[PDB]
Amino acid sequence: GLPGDLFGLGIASRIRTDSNSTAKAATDFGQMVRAAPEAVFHPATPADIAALVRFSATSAAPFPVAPRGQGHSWRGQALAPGGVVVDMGSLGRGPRINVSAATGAEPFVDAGGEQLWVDVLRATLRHGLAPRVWTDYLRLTVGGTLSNAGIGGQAFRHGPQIANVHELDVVTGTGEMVTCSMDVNSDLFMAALGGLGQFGVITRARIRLEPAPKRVRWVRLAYTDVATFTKDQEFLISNRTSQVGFDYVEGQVQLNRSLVEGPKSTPFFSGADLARLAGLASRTGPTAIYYIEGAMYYTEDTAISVDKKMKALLDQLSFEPGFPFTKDVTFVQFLDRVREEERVLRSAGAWEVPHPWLNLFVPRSRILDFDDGVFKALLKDANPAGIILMYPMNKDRWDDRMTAMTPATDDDDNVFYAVSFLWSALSADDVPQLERWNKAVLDFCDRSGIECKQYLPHYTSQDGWRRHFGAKWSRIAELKARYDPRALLSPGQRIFPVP
Ligand SMILES: *Cc1cc2c(cc1C)nc1c(=O)[nH]c(=O)nc-1n2C[C@H](O)[C@H](O)[C@H](O)COP(=O)(O)OP(=O)(O)OC[C@H]1O[C@@H](n2cnc3c(N)ncnc32)[C@H](O)[C@@H]1O
Ligand SMILES: O=C(Nc1cc(Cl)cc(OC(F)(F)F)c1)Nc1ccccc1CCO
Repeated sequence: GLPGDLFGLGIASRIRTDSNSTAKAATDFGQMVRAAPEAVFHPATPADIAALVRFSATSAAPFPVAPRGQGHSWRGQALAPGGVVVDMGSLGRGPRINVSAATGAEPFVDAGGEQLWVDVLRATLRHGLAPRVWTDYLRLTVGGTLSNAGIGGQAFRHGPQIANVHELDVVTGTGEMVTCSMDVNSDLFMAALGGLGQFGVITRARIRLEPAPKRVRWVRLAYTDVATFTKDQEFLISNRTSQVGFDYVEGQVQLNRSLVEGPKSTPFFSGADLARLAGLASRTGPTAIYYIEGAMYYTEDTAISVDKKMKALLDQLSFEPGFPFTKDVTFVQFLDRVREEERVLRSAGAWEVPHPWLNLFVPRSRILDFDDGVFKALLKDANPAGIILMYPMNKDRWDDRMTAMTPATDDDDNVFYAVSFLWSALSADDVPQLERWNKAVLDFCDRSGIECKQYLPHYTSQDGWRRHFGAKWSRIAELKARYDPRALLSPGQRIFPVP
């Protein structure tokens, strides 16, 4: 398949063509798409990626090039059949994380694009520092999350991970190594952020830092009414200047059957907790439970002072009386909380299963209409494995000049919701039902005039991508022709056909 001259290059020592090597880059976390590449490239340095890209770009027979972080995508975005998958991890040979915390200067962290957020955290904490915004799962690459947005519970305050980047090193689709920021090569900087790897491979990111907390007072608050749940979530993300508030705000939608027929205990809830919650979800018939998940960061504060601060906050809210659930953990334990969920799922053989996940950004004015059609009609009697997340964010913390898409509204509403359908197929036979629900959610939004944006979008037609990028589409097409003229990069995204 690949050109013969590729195996004569200085970088050919980093090309792995064996069946066991290519099999490791043939599937992703979704476990639904199988597309083996011709080879896996294990670069020692970012200049090796530049050399591979340049060779393909100047070749008589250009081949697709796809970087692979942790393969934590589910629609074949990191797959390169007929081409080369770049195992980004190989760049992590030696020291790839540098913390700059010199007195009388703004602190930052330079991290390789291949570096895991868990490893960035470990390095910065040694200096009493940490990035401000986190994904829920830390075993994701810097380059992988920055090519999307990187959303989580702190984004309402500081914006997504793409709003917390000073600069990037990018290997373009021509093989050119470019350093970019708001002040130098700003077109590539804005394009790469949420750019789905279309304009180049991120090899370095300079990440914004803030003083690190030591501990976290972590709460889950139960609601039986979607209107009260959303008013409280919006209140929690709308008083950012007040000293009485959460550093992290998320939420969860638990369908009636998921509680009643669910596990005996979870890493957060005991047996007695789940028993009371099952009782609450069935007091006047079957209802879904909506949880607000809040986290309050602290450093040297005493246990009794934290109790008083949390009480002052909870005293403002309208959750079901007697239903606050509380944990007190280290900052690392809070940020790495999903690692414990993964451990439990892997023991049960419920982790390495298909994940036909769907992530939507829903306008706040339509959130109750969305709830009615999706949770109260479509899924009222459903019992999917996995979870459903729901929480609001602030548009004023997102830079709309970056590629990443958020919902557009006629009244410029600052609030939008992230609704994440993280349902798993315990058996590969459960996939068609989950995909039918995914399509039913999207069809419902279409019929109702609810103009959503998919987060981690996946379309197989240019009509889908033009609708997704909207006003930015023409600018995106222009930047693509400039930075990846041969459309070599991350073709698994399926945005651009090969010219
Ligand atoms: C599996 C998963 C994903 C996930 C999550 C929890 C789990 C269990 N929680 C998330 C969260 O709380 N917030 C959020 O914003 N995203 C969350 N995700 C999704 C995840 O961020 C993305 O899927 C992202 O792509 C990171 O994954 P990863 O490092 O594993 O990258 P990949 O799957 O291999 O590649 C995805 C696409 O990006 C391109 N890519 C990869 N690395 C680069 C670099 N360095 N530069 C440019 N493009 C890059 C791939 O080619 C592919 O198209
Ligand atoms: O995967 C996410 N969170 C998450 C949180 C928990 Cl407690 C468990 C979990 O399930 C599983 F199976 F253990 F991994 C996942 N989030 C996510 C995913 C994709 C895009 C955006 C997001 C941010 C939405 O908050």
